Amino acid sequence: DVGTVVGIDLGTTYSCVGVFKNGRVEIIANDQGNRITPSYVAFTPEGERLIGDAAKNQLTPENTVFDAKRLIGRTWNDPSVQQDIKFLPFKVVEKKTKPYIQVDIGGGQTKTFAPEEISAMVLTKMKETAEAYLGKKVTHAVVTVPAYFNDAQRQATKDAGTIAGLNVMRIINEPTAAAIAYGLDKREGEKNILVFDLGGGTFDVSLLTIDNGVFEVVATNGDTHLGGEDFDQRVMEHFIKLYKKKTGKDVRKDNRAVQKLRREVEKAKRALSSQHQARIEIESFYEGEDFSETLTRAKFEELNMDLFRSTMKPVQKVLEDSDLKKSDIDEIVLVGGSTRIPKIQQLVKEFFNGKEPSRGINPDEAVAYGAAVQAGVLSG
Ligand SMILES: Nc1ncnc2c1nc(Br)n2[C@@H]1O[C@H](CO)[C@@H](O)[C@H]1O
Repeated sequence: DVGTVVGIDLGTTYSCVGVFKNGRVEIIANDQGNRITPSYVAFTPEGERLIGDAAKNQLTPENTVFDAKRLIGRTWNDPSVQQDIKFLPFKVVEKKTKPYIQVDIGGGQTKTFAPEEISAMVLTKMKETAEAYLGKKVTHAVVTVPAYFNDAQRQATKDAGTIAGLNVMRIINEPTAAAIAYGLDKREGEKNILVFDLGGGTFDVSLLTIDNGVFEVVATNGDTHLGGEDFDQRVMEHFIKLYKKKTGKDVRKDNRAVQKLRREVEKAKRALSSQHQARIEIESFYEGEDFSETLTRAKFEELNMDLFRSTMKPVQKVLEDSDLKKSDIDEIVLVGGSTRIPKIQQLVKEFFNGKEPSRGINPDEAVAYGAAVQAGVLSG
C-alpha cells in the first residue's frame, strides 16, 4: 500500500535520500556513485534535461537552474525573492503571483517553471535513485524543510512531491531529523539541543527542546547567504589574483576555465578536512597554459577565518532568544558537509567551553538519515 517510504533531505545546493532496510538506515548513492546529489537542473541545446551532478558539472549559465529552495513557496514581490534574483544567472519572471524560472530548453524554445516544478525535478532524481536501489517503485516519502519554513513554503514542498509522483506523508523540520538520526528522541527528561547546520549556501542555527520524544523548535537564527560555496569562492579569488600576478592574465575572461577551477577548488576543500595539503590540476586551463598549484589547510583557514568566526554570532542570538546560557546546552548536533572542516569544529567546541558534539552519522547525511528513520516506522 504505502510501500517502502523514502526519507528525502531536499537541500538548497545538495539533496540526500535514505531508506530503512533490514533493521538499519541506508543512504542511497545516485547513478554517479555519490551519496548526495546537487539540487541542479540544466538543459542542453540538444534538448536533454540534466538533473544533479550532470547538471552541475556541465561546462557551459542562463539555462542552469539551482537555488529554487530560495524561491519555493514565496511570491514574486517577496523582498527576499527580489534581493535573491539579483544573484541568480537564470531568468525569473512574475507568473501567477510567483517567481517562475524562464529557460531555453533547447533550440531557442522558451519554457517557464514554477520553483516547485524545479524542486519536483530534483525530487524525481531522488526517487529514481531510491527505485534503482530498491528494485521497485517508490510512491511515498518523508521530506524535510528548514525549521523557519512557513505554511506556503511547506505546501509548495508537498506540491513539488506530488508533481514528482510522491505522496509526501510528513513534512519534518531539518534540525529535528538531524536530532532523530542521533537518537536524541529516544531520551527521557527535558533536554536542550543546539543544531548547527552549515550547508552549501545557507547557515542555520536551531535551538530545540526534547520532552519525552516530543520536539519543539524554540528559536532559529543563521545567515541565508553563508555556506560552503562562500569558502570555495574565497579560494577562487586567491588563485585568480595569483594567476594575475604570475601571468598577468584574467582567468574570469573564460567561463569554462572558471568552472574547471571551481570544481577543483571544491575537491581540494574536501581533502583539507582530512589532510594538510591539496594540489589543483587543470589542463590546459587558460590560453592553453596549464594549471598546477597547492593549497594548505592553514591558507584555506586564513582565507575564510572571518566567515568561520561569523557563525558564532547567530549561536549567541538563539541562546538569548530562548533565554538560555552555554551551560544549558545538553546536545550539540553538527549538520552539513561544511561542519567536517576542522576549524569550524574547533570554533564550535571552544564556544561551548570544551563540550564535544554528537558524532556517528556523516553531517551531510544526518537529515536524510533522520527522515529515513521516520520513513521506516511509516513503512512498517
Ligand atoms: N569534507 C568536507 N570538507 C569541507 N566541505 C565539505 C566536505 N564535504 C562536503 Br559535502 N563539504 C561541503 O559542504 C557543502 C554541502 O553541505 C558543500 O559546499 C561542500 O563543498
